[PDB]
Amino acid sequence: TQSHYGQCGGIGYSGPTVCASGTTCQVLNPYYSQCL
Repeated sequence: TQSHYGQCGGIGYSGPTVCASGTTCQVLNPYYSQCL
């Protein structure tokens, strides 16, 4: 799982995309998605 302000997605990312409870995944740009 990811933590708050954690990268859940974004090109080049090869990690889990599930944000910690209480948060959600938010695409920042086509190369980064933060969890807020």
